Amino acid sequence: DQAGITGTWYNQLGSTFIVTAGADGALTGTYESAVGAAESRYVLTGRYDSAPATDGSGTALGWTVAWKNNYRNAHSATTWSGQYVGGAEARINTQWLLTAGTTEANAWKSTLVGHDTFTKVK
Amino acid sequence: DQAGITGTWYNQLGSTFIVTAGADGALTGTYESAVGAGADAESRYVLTGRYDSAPATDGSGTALGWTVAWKNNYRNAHSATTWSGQYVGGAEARINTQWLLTAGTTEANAWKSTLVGHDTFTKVK
Amino acid sequence: DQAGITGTWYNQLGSTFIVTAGADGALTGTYESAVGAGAESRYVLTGRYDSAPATDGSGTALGWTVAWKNNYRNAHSATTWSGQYVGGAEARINTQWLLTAGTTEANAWKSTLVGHDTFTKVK
Amino acid sequence: DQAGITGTWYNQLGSTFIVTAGADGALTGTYESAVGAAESRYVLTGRYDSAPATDGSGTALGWTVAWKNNYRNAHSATTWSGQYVGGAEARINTQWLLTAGTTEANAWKSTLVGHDTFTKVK
Repeated sequence: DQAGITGTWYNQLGSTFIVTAGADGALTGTYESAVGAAESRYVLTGRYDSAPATDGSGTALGWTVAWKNNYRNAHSATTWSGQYVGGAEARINTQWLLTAGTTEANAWKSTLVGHDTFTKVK
Repeated sequence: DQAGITGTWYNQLGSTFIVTAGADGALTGTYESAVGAGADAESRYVLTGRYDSAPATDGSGTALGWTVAWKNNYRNAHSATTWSGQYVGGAEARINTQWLLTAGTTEANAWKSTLVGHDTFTKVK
Repeated sequence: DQAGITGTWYNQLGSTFIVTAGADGALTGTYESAVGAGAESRYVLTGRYDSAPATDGSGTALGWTVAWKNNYRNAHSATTWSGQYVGGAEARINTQWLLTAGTTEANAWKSTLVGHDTFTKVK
Repeated sequence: DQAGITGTWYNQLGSTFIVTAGADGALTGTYESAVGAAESRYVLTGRYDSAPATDGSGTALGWTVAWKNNYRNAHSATTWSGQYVGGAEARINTQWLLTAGTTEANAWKSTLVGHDTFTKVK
């Protein structure tokens, strides 16, 4: 939910994700990757279920980073798709797709798939 | 490209994606799914995303992604899809994507939370 | 679906998949990729399929693996295709695939490509 | 490695994977899922890189389970794609695709994606 999601998250790679959850279901913030790629911060936008189920289910959400800022351009974008799980050890459990710009001939090897787990602690 | 991406796109399922590409790399718009929204404004959902606003010029595609949370003022599927892919320009422009759709689940069902697919968007139905 | 699956398939890249489906649910054969991986370009495949699918019009679930090592080449990687066989006049195998390359722990985050191949019985 | 892979492996769900790696790069064995499931055991076949890199890289591998045996049929197949990393705390790190049989109308929601981590310790 909104209060649970807003703030700073860290994944298993040491990347930092800072996000504000809007009451309208918006996600806005900045992503700092510990791997690949002000110089190493990138805009992110996304959406989340602002009215989740109240049976203990997680909160569905996703966001995108385009790996271009004012300094740098990796001609790629990542989307994270997952769910926020609240409680003392709150997590965002994600699967991600990273697509690099390619010619048609190389499109078959355009997309990386992975999983990040974000916690509020390092 | 910004000029190439802005507009109305249709996928192989018959879903409609309307997007504005900002000079800053923002994607904003609405998504109407032909499937899974109780139909086989009702079926319209906010989307937001990002794209490479300075793509390569060698005929490489333009990397982008966007998200839809499947909640509007009518319905809630307690789920979110993210599309990751590339825009390819030309007479027959395409956005080729792979998508992940995560449903809210208990920790028990988390292993079966996430669908994976692929959508191809064109400017004609 | 055993009769349907057994034979030679081609995907949108021009790759060739020859497979025998066993009555036990085994898939065995050889894969030739038109892309990457440089008989020099044939690789062993093994997999499984549902040998008693639903009769209700649903496809037949199946998957197979190729390790990209033969007697001539080694790309230090393996692809798995997960999908369903759809029968009839224009029979198809609709797949999604994961390709993992061997990596150091440092580079594991970029170890895995994901894609989709459609196989038809004609080029 | 052949000796490194061969044996019994356990994932974070508590599923059990027993596998023999052949000298020819073959993987053969049985899989028991703790979730969704002799009754609860299923044939698996796969391949692995039998001459991996000598640079500290993991060993690429994959395998399939069709969720039919003598007792049960979930009309689906899972493929695991990943790598074996040897040493004191040996792991098989995978991502997986589970396709269910569907009608053409429901093909869009045919395939689940996940990640399992296998260790030799229960």
